[PDB]
Amino acid sequence: SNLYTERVLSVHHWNDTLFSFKTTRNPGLRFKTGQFVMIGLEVDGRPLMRAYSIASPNYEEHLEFFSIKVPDGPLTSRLQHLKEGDELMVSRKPTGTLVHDDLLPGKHLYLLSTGTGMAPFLSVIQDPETYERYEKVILVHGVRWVSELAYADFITKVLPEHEYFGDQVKEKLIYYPLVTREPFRNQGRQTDLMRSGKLFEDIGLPPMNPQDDRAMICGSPSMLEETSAVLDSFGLKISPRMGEPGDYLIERAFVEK
Ligand SMILES: Cc1cc2nc3c(=O)[nH]c(=O)nc-3n(C[C@H](O)[C@H](O)[C@H](O)COP(=O)(O)OP(=O)(O)OC[C@H]3O[C@@H](n4cnc5c(N)ncnc54)[C@H](O)[C@@H]3O)c2cc1C
Repeated sequence: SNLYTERVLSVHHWNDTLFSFKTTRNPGLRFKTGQFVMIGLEVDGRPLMRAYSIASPNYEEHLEFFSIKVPDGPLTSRLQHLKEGDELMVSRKPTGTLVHDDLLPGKHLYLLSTGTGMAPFLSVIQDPETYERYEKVILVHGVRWVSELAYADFITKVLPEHEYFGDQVKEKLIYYPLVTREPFRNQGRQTDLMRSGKLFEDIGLPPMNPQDDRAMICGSPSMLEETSAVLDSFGLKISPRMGEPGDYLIERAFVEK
């Protein structure tokens, strides 16, 4: 059918509610950094499909997904059991609002995420175009528990040594993990820390302004609303719709069903 059937190459569990996996990628699946695609499994005679951000670089011939594990979630109660060699259905045309083209030129790119909302941003931080367009890239990953800080080693130790753009990562990428419920070097919610100015002080950058700062926001619908309001308070204006460049972009990491 119009769905690709890919094969699982590797799986890694981060904790009780998070895991990632890599699959083969059909050469016909083209995507812009930041986009999502429908993926799923055949259940009771029908594909059980859900939107997933593509977490792998768009120039590499494989796909990677960073996923939640919902106890009785229709798709993830099954997806959590993926093993090497298993089949995964993937749709043909990715889409989404978190693309480079919809941000006006600027100096800093803030990637504001909570939970699995960091997924599209994993693609962004591995995209040479990101470093071509910005002086600084700030990946904020807000979670509740330290164990939810998936990809910590990749972001802080592996990516900076990248053979082709590791030096750009060292010079430009700032990683600001945040944890609310356990002791952690950076405590709190990113929205609160931005409103007080503490987030910027911690990372060594000036407060945001509409001329220099751009952002992509990915988290729960409530998180998007609250974070959008914070950026609006600094004078930034959201892209009004896909295709119309603005100061920041937003996309729901999931929906409360
Ligand atoms: C544009 C878009 C991109 C998405 N990208 C991803 C992604 O990269 N990774 C991913 O894991 N999910 C992502 N999601 C959510 C995903 O589509 C499914 O909701 C997820 O795979 C759970 O399916 P389910 O069938 O198990 O549970 P569902 O019935 O879908 O959802 C059950 C409940 O789980 C919670 N839930 C679902 N997904 C999440 C989540 N990711 N984090 C926290 N709580 C959640 C909610 O309380 C929800 O009501 C995305 C959603 C959208 C709209």
